[PDB]
Amino acid sequence: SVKSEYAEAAAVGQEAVAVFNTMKAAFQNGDKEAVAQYLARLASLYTRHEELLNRILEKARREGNKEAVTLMNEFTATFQTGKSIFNAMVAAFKNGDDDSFESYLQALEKVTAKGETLADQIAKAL
Ligand SMILES: Oc1ccc2c(c1)OCO2
Repeated sequence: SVKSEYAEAAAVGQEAVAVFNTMKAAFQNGDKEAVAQYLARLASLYTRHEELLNRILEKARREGNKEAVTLMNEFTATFQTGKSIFNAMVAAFKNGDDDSFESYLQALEKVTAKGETLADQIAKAL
């Protein structure tokens, strides 16, 4: 069902949170080789999450689940903010700009946390 597909999408999201937190520790410790690998892994996870989310929104639309569509439109917009900040973080890493990396890292944490009440709201609406 779309609800089990959203639970699968939620788990992939949690996997990104887990990897993100081990990447943050690695960054703080200066282990740039680990950071590079974690950033690649996070890219894959975010790409996968985004794909699952679009499939869930499209299905909600085909099902005429207006409330779910509203919430998913808001959530996917927030997800794109996160993606843009993530890509800026990756660029800051490439450039060796640790001050920008620190900034972007904090911002991505705030975007992800704020989206969680909505994320929980979607689970109930599908
Ligand atoms: O990759 C993400 C970017 C922004 C988010 C998110 C995941 O869940 C809540 O908001």
